[PDB]
Amino acid sequence: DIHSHQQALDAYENVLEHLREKHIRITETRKAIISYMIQSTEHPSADKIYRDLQPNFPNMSLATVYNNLKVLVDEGFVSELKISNDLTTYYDFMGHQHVNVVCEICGKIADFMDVDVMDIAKEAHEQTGYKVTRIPVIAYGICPDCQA
Amino acid sequence: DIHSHQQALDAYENVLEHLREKHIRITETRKAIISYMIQSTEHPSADKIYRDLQPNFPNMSLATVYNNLKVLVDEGFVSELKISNDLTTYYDFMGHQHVNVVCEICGKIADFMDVDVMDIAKEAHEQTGYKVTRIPVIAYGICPDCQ
Ligand code: NI
Ligand code: NI
Ligand SMILES: [Zn+2]
Ligand SMILES: [Zn+2]
Repeated sequence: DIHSHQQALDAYENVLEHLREKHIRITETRKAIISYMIQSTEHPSADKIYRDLQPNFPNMSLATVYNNLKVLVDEGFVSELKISNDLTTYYDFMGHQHVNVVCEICGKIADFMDVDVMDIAKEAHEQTGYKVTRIPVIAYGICPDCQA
Repeated sequence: DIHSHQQALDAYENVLEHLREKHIRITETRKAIISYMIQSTEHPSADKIYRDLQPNFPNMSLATVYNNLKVLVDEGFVSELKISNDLTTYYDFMGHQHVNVVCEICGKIADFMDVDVMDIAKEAHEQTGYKVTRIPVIAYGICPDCQ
């Protein structure tokens, strides 16, 4: 659903804002899972997430990973999927972000909600083998007032 | 479909590269039509393109617009569409582009084929009303050799 935070926000800061708005608890474990999911090449299984994060989180169980994933799914920031003939569920961080457009004439700035930059990081990794670290984006255009 | 021209190219630059590789002529009018199609915010008819471009092209007829659109359709950069209760053809630009990824450690550059930046432009227009002119995109990451 289309909305604004009156500023650009990356996927990570976006989720945290949305959760705070909904008065949802945000632990360090939850932040770590969110950050891992965002930065992830693949669509990791819960076990993958767990195995990669456990060493830095002593009180973490697999149950903790699944429980957090359920909340992120229910709040619409990750999606669950299965592939054919495979019993494991795979998780995909698909949370949106907010990016700026600048008027090339009057320099006025507006923001918009984006879900496509994620698919670019994936297309890049698939074709090139790079582990994608960041894809910083800003759009340029002509604001409605300058179109008139 | 996935391929490289060994350089980043935007949607416009990409179409010209593709046409060149097939030794297809590229006139000023063909360039103007490619650009128009890329920057259109609604699916234009041939007459819309014609009426908008003709003042800069005394050479141009409606035929020239249709002929150029046909070439662009045949080369995979535009598609035709029909709507209910209208006999007129409308056109959609569907060409991809090529963007770089830069390795943060060693600086090696590779490129990949992209179709999503155009969707970003569309979302920006729909939500904000701005006419999008450009979205410079460069990806950064860790190249296979460095990892
Ligand atoms: Ni948001
Ligand atoms: Ni190409
Ligand atoms: Zn302006
Ligand atoms: Zn490298």
